[PDB]
Amino acid sequence: CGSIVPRREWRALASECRERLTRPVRYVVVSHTAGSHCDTPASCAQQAQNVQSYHVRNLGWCDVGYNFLIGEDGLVYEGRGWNIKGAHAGPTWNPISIGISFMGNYMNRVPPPRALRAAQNLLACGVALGALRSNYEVKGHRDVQPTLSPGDRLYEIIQTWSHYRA
Amino acid sequence: CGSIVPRREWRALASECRERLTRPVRYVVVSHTAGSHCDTPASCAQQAQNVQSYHVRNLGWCDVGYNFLIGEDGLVYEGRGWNIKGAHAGPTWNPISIGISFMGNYMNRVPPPRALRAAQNLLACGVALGALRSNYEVKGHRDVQPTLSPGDRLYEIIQTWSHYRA
Ligand SMILES: [Cl-]
Repeated sequence: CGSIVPRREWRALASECRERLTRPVRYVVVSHTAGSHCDTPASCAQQAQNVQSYHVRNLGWCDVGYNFLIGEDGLVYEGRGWNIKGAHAGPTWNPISIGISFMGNYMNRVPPPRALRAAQNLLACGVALGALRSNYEVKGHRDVQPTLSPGDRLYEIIQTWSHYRA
Repeated sequence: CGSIVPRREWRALASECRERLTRPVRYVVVSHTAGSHCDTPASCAQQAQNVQSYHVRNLGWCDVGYNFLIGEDGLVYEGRGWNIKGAHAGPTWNPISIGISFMGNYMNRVPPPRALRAAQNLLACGVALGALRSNYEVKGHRDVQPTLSPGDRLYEIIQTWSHYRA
């Protein structure tokens, strides 16, 4: 639908998450992982594994906190997906939003156009299959939480999206 | 609809092609390039460049022969696009079909799943866009010309596709 790398394909741990999103979801929060960057399918599968591993092993979460991840390889990586409440924007925003995270620190870098396309494609695919509302609003992670996520450069770009609302 | 690496991004020569297809197109013909494979955006852009180079510079065509190329990087590379007649299946099929080529040789190799997902998603976007019929039919290159394209491993795969008609 949006050429999503399925969890099994990036060697993900089984989720234990039970809490469900009330589709059709109104909000999208854009974060960065503030993790390593990756620009090949091989490297970006490993980074998704690395991110999930911190969340599950270290923070003791039911799964990677993000609904989806974006690599500089220009592929979307399935996280908790369309139906399961995320852990990415704190308790107010988690239950009423889909969290997508660009894999990297984008304070002093931009994602490549292909990473940006993958995210816009993902969200359309969201609306297409009825997971996101037609009129969904995109928010920066820093617009709902005290953080520099998604990074100054990435935040500047998402500000220009037709669906962005400060 | 969907994510596609635009011509400018893989540094395509300007097309000189003028003949248009009639929407909606009924047939998709799946080929392999029988060339080098690539599994990173950087290598797959270069490879799209190399295929265009052979077609334009050596064969004397107006553009890369295919409507779209599939990389093992999991990205779709824009060729002639949805509206412009290609040069991939000969004078009887070129006027009535969309030509998509997997970059590589699939005689012994199967394309990775992300290359296969990129291909199927592209076709759904063609239907979404009105470029392809809802009831479009998928052909192997070898079903419409005397060739080994799209290679035995890939051919075996596209025969499993819901829209595949020998
Ligand atoms: Cl938790």
